[PDB]
Amino acid sequence: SMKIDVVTIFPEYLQPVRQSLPGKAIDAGLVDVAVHDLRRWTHDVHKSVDDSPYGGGPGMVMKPTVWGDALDEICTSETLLVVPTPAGYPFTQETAWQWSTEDHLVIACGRYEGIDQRVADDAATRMRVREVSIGDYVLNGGEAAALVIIEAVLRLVPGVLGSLLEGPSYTRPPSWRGMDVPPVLLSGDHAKIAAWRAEQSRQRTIERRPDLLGFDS
Amino acid sequence: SMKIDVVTIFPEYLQPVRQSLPGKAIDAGLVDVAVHDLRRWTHDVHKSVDDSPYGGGPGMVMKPTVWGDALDEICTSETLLVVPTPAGYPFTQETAWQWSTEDHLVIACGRYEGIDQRVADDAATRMRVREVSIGDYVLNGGEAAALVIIEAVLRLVPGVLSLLEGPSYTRPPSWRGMDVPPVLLSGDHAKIAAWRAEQSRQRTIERRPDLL
Ligand SMILES: Nc1cc(-c2cccs2)n[nH]1
Ligand SMILES: Nc1cc(-c2cccs2)n[nH]1
Repeated sequence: SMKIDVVTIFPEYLQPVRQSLPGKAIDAGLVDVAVHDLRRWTHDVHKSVDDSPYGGGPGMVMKPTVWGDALDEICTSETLLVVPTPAGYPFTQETAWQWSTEDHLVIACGRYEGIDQRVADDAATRMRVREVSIGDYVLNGGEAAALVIIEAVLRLVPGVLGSLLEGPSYTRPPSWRGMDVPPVLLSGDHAKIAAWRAEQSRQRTIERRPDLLGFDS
Repeated sequence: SMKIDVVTIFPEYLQPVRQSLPGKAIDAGLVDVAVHDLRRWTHDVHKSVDDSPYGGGPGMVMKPTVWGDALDEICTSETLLVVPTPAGYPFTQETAWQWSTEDHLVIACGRYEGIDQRVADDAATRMRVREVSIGDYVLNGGEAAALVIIEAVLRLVPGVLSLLEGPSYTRPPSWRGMDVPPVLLSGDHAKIAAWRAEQSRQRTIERRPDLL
């Protein structure tokens, strides 16, 4: 059993976690996902979670005080605190395997132009903290990244069932709009099919992801 | 104006991003995001969307006859067909910028084992098709990837939504024994810029040496 807490100023945005694979994991009791409104830990009437940056620059920064109070309540020393950010360490399949073994993930979703760095620095004095990027593009907030991380991790947890690129796949009918399934796939020859598939995999990889094979671009 | 159509067997997945669109943008007709249940285009009483893979193996492959009908109805010659797949070309910020000026994106969400490759191959004879990955990890389905692509693209459309950035700070100046770096309070803005550049350099070396 795993616990995932998500902290966000847009809790309704995390509703998709109830769909598809994460939803099935929740229904099967293999994970408990709880979503928390960060504004619950404010004390002013405006419920302000952001302020202008020290040193200048555009936009706003999330205040450390509100985050600190929230994480104080939700986290323990055993918690793995996950903070999505474009400036993070890369989240990869290896990360997903690693986090699939964790008892408690807390995902802190940032908005505006980022979270005051002292939040992560303070948390690291009590627990493990991982600032991570899910890809080289910029989101509007950490919530979509949270959904990506949760799905990539949960599909690996024991009980939710259990390199190179996969090549093309096909199913019935064997001919469609004048396009035929590769004959080898219809031949029933396991060795020849395995060989064709291995080849298609390496060919797609050099075209789409040459970096995976140690080439430029 | 941009139109985005998403096709999925989990249409409820995309409802929060639809609701997040500012009313002013919709009213001005700058953006429209529509979601379609793939099962609308199934042929049988069981509403089948997938079938066993040719050549054997685990899992299921999504049916070309169903996807073919759905894309026939939804796409036009002007469409950029986006197909999230773990085996895709990398989706990056450059991609997001390119797609932000498109008139019509259609995103086909499928299971990770794939859509029959003839769907993309056939579509590519009539429109532009882009098979893309959003990172080096595997999801079970394309819906989360669709959410990421929609967000990254629409925040670059006006009025809708190198080195790493270094740390940011705001009030209070001291918190839990940690002070904001005094240089940021110095009023020496050339020095602040130099300090930030060094912070960015160090952070990039530590977290993303690949970028250097
Ligand atoms: N990889 C990545 C993370 C993010 C964000 C996290 C929080 C706000 S934006 N964008 N792209
Ligand atoms: N980067 C990436 C894409 C995916 C998908 C899985 C299923 C459809 S798209 N996983 N990882």
